[PDB]
Amino acid sequence: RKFFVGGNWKMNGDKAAIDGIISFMKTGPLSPNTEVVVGCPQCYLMYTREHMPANIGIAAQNCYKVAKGAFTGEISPAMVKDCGCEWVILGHSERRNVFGEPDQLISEKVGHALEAGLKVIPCIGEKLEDREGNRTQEVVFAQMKALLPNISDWSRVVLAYEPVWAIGTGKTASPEQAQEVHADLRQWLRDNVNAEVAESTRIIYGGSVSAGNCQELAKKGDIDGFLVGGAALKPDFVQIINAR
Amino acid sequence: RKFFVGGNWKMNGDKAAIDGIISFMKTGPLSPNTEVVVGCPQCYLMYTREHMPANIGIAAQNCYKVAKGAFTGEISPAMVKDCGCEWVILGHSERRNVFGEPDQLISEKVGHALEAGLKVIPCIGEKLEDREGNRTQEVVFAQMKALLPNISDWSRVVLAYEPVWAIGTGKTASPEQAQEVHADLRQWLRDNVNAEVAESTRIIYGGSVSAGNCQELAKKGDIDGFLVGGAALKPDFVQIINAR
Repeated sequence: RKFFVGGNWKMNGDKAAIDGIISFMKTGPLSPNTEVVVGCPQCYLMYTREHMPANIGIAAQNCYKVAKGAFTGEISPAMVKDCGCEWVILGHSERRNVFGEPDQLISEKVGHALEAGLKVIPCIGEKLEDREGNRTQEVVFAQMKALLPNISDWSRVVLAYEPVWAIGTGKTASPEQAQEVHADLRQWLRDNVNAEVAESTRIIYGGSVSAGNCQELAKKGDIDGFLVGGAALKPDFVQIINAR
Repeated sequence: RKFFVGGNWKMNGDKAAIDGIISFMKTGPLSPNTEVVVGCPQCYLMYTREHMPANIGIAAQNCYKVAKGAFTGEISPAMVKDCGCEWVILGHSERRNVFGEPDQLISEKVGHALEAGLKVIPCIGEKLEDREGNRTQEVVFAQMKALLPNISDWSRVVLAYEPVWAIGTGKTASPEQAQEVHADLRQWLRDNVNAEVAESTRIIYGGSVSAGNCQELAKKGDIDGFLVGGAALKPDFVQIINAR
């Protein structure tokens, strides 16, 4: 499984700041064994694709579940493609929790993004109350079951596991905690799909990943990379890309 | 009050289709006495601004309430400005009723858009049940009251009244239904702000405006323009810009 690092810029950037990230990502040096994608704000898809080296993929941070229609403020997968970009991040914690997007909607978006030809990073993960209530596994398995009916091409999926309590808080999951879930998810793929899919699908970890803690997480046998927020905006992002 | 016509493309378009809209807007003829704005999908702000003649304003179809932050999938007024665009549509029915945005949030959005120096089209409007139940006025007055604390510059606001029942359904409001609401809203401005703001603030009508019906609507004393959805995607739009 090729190591995979996504940088989620969330609601951060302007042309000048994006030039800056591009500049330090160019210089790197970036490991050629890491597959790298950056998720830029909805309004910078085209710009970021034009300016970023073709070896780095570009992701929209959200999209809707049909190609066009009466959805003021939304963009479709066809539009992401038209902007020259190949990826979309879907069901991010911030969309599930700040903006109330339910599992059903996320599944439908993932379905439509795949139909449209995009590669998708579906996001899953339990809340603090789930973690403390020893229901982490049941919660993430349920999120996976909700996505299953719409995952129509596993070769174009990279699953991101992000404990809600770990996002933006500095409270990153320990390598042991993350490895445990990733292994559960990988067997979930064997039991619900097949072994080929389980053995080839990247499962990445996100939740306060830093240059300081990334090596110890990457070591773990079922952690295939990272989804990175705050650290993606700074030059340290290079070390995370190079965590192996 | 200068006649104002906005075209809301919603989730429609790609570069080629936007090229087509621009081509027919260039041909015109467009009245110098109509202030025209188009609202494009989030990912086309920079592209539309670059190719659409600059006598035409560009609006974002949505934005969030802070300049940057942990809000995957959102864009800020600072980004809209960076993309070369001056307008944003806020509180559109489709955001209220498909994506459940509450009045408080919309008001905070308007507040921040104005602070960051954008021009804003706040949308208000009653549901069929409100209209049948004889409570249109109470509904649109509450909506205005919700906005009021955050309207920090009336000179950069155009209010859009769009009966929810009239959007995309072809069920256009009669010139009388629309005028009655517009006259009430204007009186609301006199009572809650002042006479100068009441006389100078554009109040525009939206909800299935066509080339066929725009003249009768435009003829009304308190109807200062339109917010146009479906008809904005077709050359028909020119005749609506010229409705007065």
